[PDB]
Amino acid sequence: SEPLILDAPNADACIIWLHGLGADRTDFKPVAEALQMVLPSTRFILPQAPSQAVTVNGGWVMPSWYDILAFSPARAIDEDQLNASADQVIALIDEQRAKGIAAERIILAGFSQGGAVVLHTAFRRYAQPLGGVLALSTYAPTFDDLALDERHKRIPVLHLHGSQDDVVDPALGRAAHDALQAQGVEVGWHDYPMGHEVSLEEIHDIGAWLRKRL
Repeated sequence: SEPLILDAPNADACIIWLHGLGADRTDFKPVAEALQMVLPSTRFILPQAPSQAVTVNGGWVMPSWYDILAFSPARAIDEDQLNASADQVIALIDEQRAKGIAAERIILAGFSQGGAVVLHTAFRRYAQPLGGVLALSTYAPTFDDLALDERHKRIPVLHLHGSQDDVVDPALGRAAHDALQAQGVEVGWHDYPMGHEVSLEEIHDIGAWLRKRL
């Protein structure tokens, strides 16, 4: 399926938001529309993860950005599929730049599995530094090989997590934040008394963070 696209009048920025394991591209549409109120000239692109087999679940096929081989180590993933997903994101970024949107005004966002993809895209693969990353209830298994040059250190990041998350451990979420911090990246952290989900308070905080950068 193609990406859901929420255009904006005279769009001068773009947010590419990825859903989590097994979800649908429409999952974050209400979130995107809420944020468009905050950012009236920002376009939102919500891609759909392809349906593939997910080992850790019994091999069943469902929307997945990359195969997860075990519950532990979190690092046990199919990195080739992860890179294919990262390439799908890079293709969307390339398209927006070709349309005139500055790279500095393209921000990636992801919830859980989708968050691991955007963190990987921005900090391990895409050469041109982006305007920022939103990482919700997620983790970054490939940050074990994080090796930033000065230009990528300029990418701001906001990490969000439910302190009661029973799917992605808040500690794995903090570990991604800590790895970037250790490498000179400007990072923010906000947790909430909730589980593996999204809350309106969380969306208000994200809007304020974005308003400061767009």
